[PDB]
Amino acid sequence: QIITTDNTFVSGNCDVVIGIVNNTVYDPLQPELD
Amino acid sequence: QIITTDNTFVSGNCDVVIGIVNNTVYDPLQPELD
Ligand SMILES: *[C@@H]1O[C@H](CO)[C@@H](O)[C@H](O)[C@H]1NC(C)=O
Ligand SMILES: *[C@@H]1O[C@H](CO)[C@@H](O)[C@H](O)[C@H]1NC(C)=O
Repeated sequence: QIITTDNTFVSGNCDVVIGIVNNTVYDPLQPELD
Repeated sequence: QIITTDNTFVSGNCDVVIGIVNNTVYDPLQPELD
């Protein structure tokens, strides 16, 4: 699946996780631009 | 319940999916953006 807010949830800042990596997390609302 | 994008997930087109029937699916964002 494409990585977005739909299939992921946030928890804390990034320095507390060992082995964390970076990648885009698209928000479907942005293209809508309602 | 009324079929909406929140309670339904999607995977693939409805050609090879056996028995699929076409029905309206309403996105809650569109009425709010009207
Ligand atoms: C993710 O990006 C932040 C900010 O650009 C950076 O500080 C961090 O090192 C990056 N993490 C990885 C795993 O590349
Ligand atoms: C449902 O059953 C009928 C009667 O056995 C059959 O003609 C039809 O093809 C079946 N539909 C599916 C999608 O299997």
